[PDB]
Amino acid sequence: SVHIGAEKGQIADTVLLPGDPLRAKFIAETYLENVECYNEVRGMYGFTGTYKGKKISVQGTGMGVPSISIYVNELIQSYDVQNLIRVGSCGAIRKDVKVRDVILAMTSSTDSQMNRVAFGSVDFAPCADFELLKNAYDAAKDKGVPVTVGSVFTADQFYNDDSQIEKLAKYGVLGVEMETTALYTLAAKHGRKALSILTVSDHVLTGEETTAEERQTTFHDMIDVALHSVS
Amino acid sequence: SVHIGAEKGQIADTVLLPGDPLRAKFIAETYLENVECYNEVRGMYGFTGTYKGKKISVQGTGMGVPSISIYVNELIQSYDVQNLIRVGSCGAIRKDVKVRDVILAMTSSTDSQMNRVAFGSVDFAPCADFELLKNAYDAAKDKGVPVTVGSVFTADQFYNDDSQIEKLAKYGVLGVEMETTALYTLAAKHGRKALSILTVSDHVLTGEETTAEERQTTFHDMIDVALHS
Amino acid sequence: SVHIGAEKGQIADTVLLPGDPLRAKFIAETYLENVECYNEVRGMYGFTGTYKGKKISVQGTGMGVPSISIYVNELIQSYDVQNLIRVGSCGAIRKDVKVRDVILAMTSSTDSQMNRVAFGSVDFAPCADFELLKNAYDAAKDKGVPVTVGSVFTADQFYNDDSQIEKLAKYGVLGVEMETTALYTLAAKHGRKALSILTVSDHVLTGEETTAEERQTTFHDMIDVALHSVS
Amino acid sequence: SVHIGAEKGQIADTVLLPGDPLRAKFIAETYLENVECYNEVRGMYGFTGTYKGKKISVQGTGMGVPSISIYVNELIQSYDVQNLIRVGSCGAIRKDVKVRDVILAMTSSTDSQMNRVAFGSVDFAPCADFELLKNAYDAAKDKGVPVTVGSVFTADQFYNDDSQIEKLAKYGVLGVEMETTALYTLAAKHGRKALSILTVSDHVLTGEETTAEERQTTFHDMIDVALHS
Amino acid sequence: SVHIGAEKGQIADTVLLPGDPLRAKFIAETYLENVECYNEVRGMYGFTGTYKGKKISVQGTGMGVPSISIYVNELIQSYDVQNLIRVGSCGAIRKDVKVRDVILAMTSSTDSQMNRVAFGSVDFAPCADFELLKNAYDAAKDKGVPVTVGSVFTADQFYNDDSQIEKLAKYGVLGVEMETTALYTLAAKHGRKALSILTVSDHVLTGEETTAEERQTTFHDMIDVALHSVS
Amino acid sequence: SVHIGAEKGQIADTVLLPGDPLRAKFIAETYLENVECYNEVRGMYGFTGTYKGKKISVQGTGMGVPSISIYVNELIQSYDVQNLIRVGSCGAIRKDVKVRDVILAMTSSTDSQMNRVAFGSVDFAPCADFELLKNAYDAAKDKGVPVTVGSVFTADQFYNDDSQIEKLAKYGVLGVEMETTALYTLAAKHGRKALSILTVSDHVLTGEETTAEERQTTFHDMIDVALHS
Ligand SMILES: Nc1nc(F)nc2c1ncn2[C@@H]1O[C@H](CO)[C@@H](O)[C@H]1O
Ligand SMILES: Nc1nc(F)nc2c1ncn2[C@@H]1O[C@H](CO)[C@@H](O)[C@H]1O
Ligand SMILES: Nc1nc(F)nc2c1ncn2[C@@H]1O[C@H](CO)[C@@H](O)[C@H]1O
Ligand SMILES: Nc1nc(F)nc2c1ncn2[C@@H]1O[C@H](CO)[C@@H](O)[C@H]1O
Ligand SMILES: Nc1nc(F)nc2c1ncn2[C@@H]1O[C@H](CO)[C@@H](O)[C@H]1O
Ligand SMILES: Nc1nc(F)nc2c1ncn2[C@@H]1O[C@H](CO)[C@@H](O)[C@H]1O
Repeated sequence: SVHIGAEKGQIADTVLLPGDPLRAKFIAETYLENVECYNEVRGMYGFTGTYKGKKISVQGTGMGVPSISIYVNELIQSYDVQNLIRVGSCGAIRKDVKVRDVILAMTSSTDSQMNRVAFGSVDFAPCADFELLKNAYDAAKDKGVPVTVGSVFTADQFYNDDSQIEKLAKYGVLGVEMETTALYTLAAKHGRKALSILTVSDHVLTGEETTAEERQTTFHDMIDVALHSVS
Repeated sequence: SVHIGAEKGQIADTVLLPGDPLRAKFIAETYLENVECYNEVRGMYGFTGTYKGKKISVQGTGMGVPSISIYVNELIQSYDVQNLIRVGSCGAIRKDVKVRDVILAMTSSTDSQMNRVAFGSVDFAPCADFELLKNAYDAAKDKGVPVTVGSVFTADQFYNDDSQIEKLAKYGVLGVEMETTALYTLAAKHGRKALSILTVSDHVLTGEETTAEERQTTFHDMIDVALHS
Repeated sequence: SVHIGAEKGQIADTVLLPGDPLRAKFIAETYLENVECYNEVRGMYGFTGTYKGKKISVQGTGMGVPSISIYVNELIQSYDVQNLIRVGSCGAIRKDVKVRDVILAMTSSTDSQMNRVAFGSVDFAPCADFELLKNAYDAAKDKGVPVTVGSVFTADQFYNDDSQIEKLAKYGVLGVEMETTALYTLAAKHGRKALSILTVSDHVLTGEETTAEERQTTFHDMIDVALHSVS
Repeated sequence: SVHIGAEKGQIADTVLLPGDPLRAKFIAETYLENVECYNEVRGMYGFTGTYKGKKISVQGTGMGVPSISIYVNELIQSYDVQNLIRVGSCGAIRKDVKVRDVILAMTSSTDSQMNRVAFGSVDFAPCADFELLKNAYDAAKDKGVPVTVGSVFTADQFYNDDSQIEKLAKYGVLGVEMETTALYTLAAKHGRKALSILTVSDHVLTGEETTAEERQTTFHDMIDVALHS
Repeated sequence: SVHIGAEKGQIADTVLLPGDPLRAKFIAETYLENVECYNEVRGMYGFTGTYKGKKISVQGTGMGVPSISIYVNELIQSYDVQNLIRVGSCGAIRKDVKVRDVILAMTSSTDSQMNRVAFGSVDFAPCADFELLKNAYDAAKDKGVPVTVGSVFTADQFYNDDSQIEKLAKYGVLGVEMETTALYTLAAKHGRKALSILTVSDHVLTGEETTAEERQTTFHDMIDVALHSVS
Repeated sequence: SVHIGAEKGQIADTVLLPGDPLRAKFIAETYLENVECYNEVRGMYGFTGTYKGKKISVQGTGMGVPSISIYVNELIQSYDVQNLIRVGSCGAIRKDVKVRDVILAMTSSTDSQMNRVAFGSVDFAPCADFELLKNAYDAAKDKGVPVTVGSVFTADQFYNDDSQIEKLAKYGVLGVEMETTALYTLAAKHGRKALSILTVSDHVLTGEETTAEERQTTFHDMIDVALHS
């Protein structure tokens, strides 16, 4: 394909999709065996290894709906990827989402226009694949990793002047990131399975920041949950 | 309250919400013990009885977003209802939705302006309360009731000359009905729990019908699942 | 049809369309002779009688644009109904609309999306059928029943957080209910005649409520006017 | 005011509003006595004369919503005009609108953003002042001038590559022109009375023309009706 | 055509398009030789003369997007006009646009719906023809006529209640008039060349008015620049 | 700042903004002397060096409006960057855009909601800083680098099932890419100067490719022009 430099076969059925190519590299080297770099196009790294003798690829997506839209589409159409699990971070916008919680996005809201372009007068609500979602839930509970399930917001603009997250906070929406809507929409469009697992980077509404050691513990929890979600 | 004739204490914490008031009476009379009809205003009946020791209210909502919104707001605001579970039907829009599958809605797309009216340039995806959803999932699996989880479309025009269900089918959307988005949006706004459980009434894009026997079977399943959410 | 349980012929040319099925029953029993219930589907009652030896049906519509849209469509497509007269109540939003006035809606505004779904960049303005409107006007004046003619608003949400009725009040709009737009739009679409006759339930903008005896006198006036509108 | 060169008292309570300033002079000179041209700014002429004892002003508005809006705002705000009656033409979009029918607009649909700019997610249906409308109806019937009442479409692009008049015809809409929604929306905002009276210039969807004799006849009818509203 | 009363040939390749028909007449009589009126339809005058022995027409457009849209379309489709240069005035909305500056509109913003009707979910940005724009720039600098290049706003409503020019002022937008968007969009649509040259009528945001003698000097500068823009 | 690891003073007044960070390193290493990589956060590299006595920073932005917006906001807000010039490629959508033509964007249309989110019912046309544009034009003409000036389309879906480039081609639009509107809108908001210079990567509506030799040639041209804006 155009944005991915793999050959036939270099990419597994199941892909983790972190935002940051350097987290992709870090995840591949830390949790996966017999690792290969199959893509260095644009510095957006893709690696394939094995976890408990199952093939698993890890492809950085970049930030924003357009970036992930390109890689999801090309992972699906050109490499027949079946399961797409995003593993990133979001900004918590409610007091009750706690800094160690691992979030499983059931659906996403958005101020992207990608779906108004498609459906016009329809509000399209992207849906996670429940099968994936459920395995991710049970893998969390099993170990007793704390976990929260609900909706997120897919922002188009990180530094938003007209930010309505204060309203979305009052409808139960959990946090803001910039990718989920695009993942779920394209996955669904193509008959593939998708889920987003998010850790809390900060609390947006009180400025309050997570420490580097909490972030590091929840990240581990996230990747680990993810790794037992398929089947 | 303006559309519900009940006093304090007549309405349960937990309320089932069929569209049809005669299905509400049906549910109340068949499955609940010690039943009182608490509302006859507009012939939109509501009943309260008990099921395994626990008060369960059953309330007709009528058809469409505006209608269910009036009832859900009043149930929430005037009667401090905590759990709101819609039990109804929907037109299957995909072949892999089979006539017997009980659907649980994670979320719902809509052509309703209700949320654009609230949010401007945000698409608000309404969300089911996951605990209720999991409980309903668990209860279906525990009995072996066939169950599919995913999304519906909450339509405003049952008869839609510019229907976009042909495209919504291509994005995974399971079926079409007329209330869910209202219920899920208003429940969350007021910090209450909501879930929609739905049986198939027809296959819309093959026009094809489900028999009265299939519907009776699937409607029972749907009640028995609900009663354990 | 699907939502109406009549046979061929049980429904007249002319239908009154009140919101409340129990007002449908009350109207049928009070003003009409030789009454039959032809529909009990969903508790949404339809009756047919005769008034001064002319056939007239009365079908509850339910509340909101979707509910009425279903019954209007099925009254038109499956029973070839020619005249559709809605007879309900609205909330008065201007001081100069008085509690005894019977309102004849010439057009309606709306925050329903039913017409943006249809026309997109077009603002569609539903229009009453003037012939009906005029007969309704002359039947009012004739008796000296007080009557006001103008536009209404068809709300989607009864308990609206973002309510703009304060602005619509400054453009001359008379009151808010939840059905007119849908009636006029579908009627027009199918080449049928439509009109909405409304009584004032309350004044929305000062909380001020009508008494049960005023409501009862204007309701009579409304139905009576309606009953002499066709031809 | 910025676009009208008149002093206090030169402009009537009642003002006719043709699109074309040469039709304004035509109306003023043919039907009114004791006529003064009160405005020549931008060659958009306005005249005042008398008809049966009563001052009648006649003012060109130009073409389009933006144009008529400037004039109508200024007539209202600077000159306390009470009655504003547009007299013009429109393209018939339906077969049952005949070339001789004088149209009175109850309301108007539009592709103009003017009202969405004011109201967000509301469709504002502009409304005619019913008294003026009834008076014009009565005057047409009293003489036997053929008259049709219903809705028009106020377009922004006379030449519209994405024209939706084919669909608006299916919803009853009688004809297409370019001002009415502006007039009806601004009149009501400021608590004044407005009405549009319109003759047919062509049948747009059969392309077909009306003869110069038909138009002259229908234009006279239209004036004589107006002069009694 | 319908709104223009010329014959074959009466209109030149290049047209000046002022808002005011009486400015069209004034421009024709003051700067052009061997003048003919070729259109008096609607009092919207069109004249053709010669400037330094080149043919040039001057056609009043009227005010607002619809008015100019009609004449541009008919100048293009029925008279094969190649270059369309608008020569009007705008309201300056930033302090740094000065009362003698001649503005060359590179692009326009708008609250007209003409382009949302066409493209829907697309924001269409009309573009000036650079060739014209560049000649107009060089003709200004050459003489040392002071000149500013940027974007304008094409208002639909002169007396706007919900006016957002305070926001457009913060994005660098220079001034407001009511025609440019329509000109550039139709010109572009048909493969023709277009540019808008504007003088400052007032400063909108401080009420501050230009004097009748400044207006008269910049108007001269505008027409003169325009007259050396083609080729 | 959150996405750029630079200290005070490491970033130039003037910053080139290719989409691809490996093209950023390429630009920095080939054309600049005395080069330091000031950022490796997210592997979105930024370099600073000198070109004819003058600091020039080169910064990867990634793909899409959201991505370039983060970088441009931070470059502006945290590093007081004055000149922001995007150097990249775009799919030619018209036949009269030839493979060698260097495009300068006057403006950009978009399907991005970013500006509707800011402005409601206004279409905001983002504008290039004309001085930068003229300077780039002049530098292209001074060398005889083929140059076309006009508009692009800033897309959000590279793969767009409901693509409207077939219509945008008919209105003059030269090519399609994914950043420009963000850059031009954010630069102007904060009173800084911006310009987009773009080479052709393919002809989208004839599907047809440009050879690796053509792209290398046009990419060099594009850099050499930029370096004199
Ligand atoms: N508070 C936050 N707000 C937004 F809009 N995005 C956040 C936030 N925290 C983390 N992210 C994730 O990190 C990247 C942006 O830095 C994006 O890739 C995004 O997914
Ligand atoms: N095929 C169907 N399409 C739509 F739009 N709604 C359906 C369908 N089947 C059942 N329903 C549900 O029943 C009521 C409609 O009679 C509505 O309340 C709706 O919820
Ligand atoms: N103040 C009011 N506001 C709204 F939105 N609707 C009103 C009001 N008063 C009466 N109605 C009519 O009564 C029913 C809703 O109770 C609906 O059927 C509606 O037609
Ligand atoms: N067929 C027609 N279509 C449209 F859109 N407008 C029409 C038509 N006929 C007459 N008009 C009226 O006359 C002027 C247009 O020349 C406009 O002012 C308009 O009001
Ligand atoms: N301040 C201003 N605001 C707006 F909206 N338009 C202005 C302004 N100044 C001059 N114009 C130009 O003059 C005419 C309107 O009087 C229109 O033709 C328009 O082009
Ligand atoms: N044909 C093309 N279509 C679109 F939408 N974008 C294009 C194209 N060619 C190059 N680009 C630019 O390169 C990146 C996409 O790989 C994006 O950053 C984009 O700017």
